[PDB]
Amino acid sequence: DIIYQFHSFEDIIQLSESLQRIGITGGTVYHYDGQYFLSLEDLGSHTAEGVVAVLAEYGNPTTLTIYRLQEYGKLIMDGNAVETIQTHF
Repeated sequence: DIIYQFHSFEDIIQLSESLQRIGITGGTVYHYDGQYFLSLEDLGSHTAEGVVAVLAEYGNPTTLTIYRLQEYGKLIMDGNAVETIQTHF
């Protein structure tokens, strides 16, 4: 139920380090309306407040739906965002 918008894709790269730190190796990155969005489905051993709290350090909440993002946004990384990023950066 989690989707954050991000100022730049770099905030997602940076975020990725923290998410990987906390065992969250997934994530789905969308590009929509000139912004990047991350959607997380599995929070690992973590709560929503936990992961969101860290999400907020890197991005801002969005009122978007995953529907809006999946039918109208660009799918950059499906379900392996963090590991794809961490596996490069």
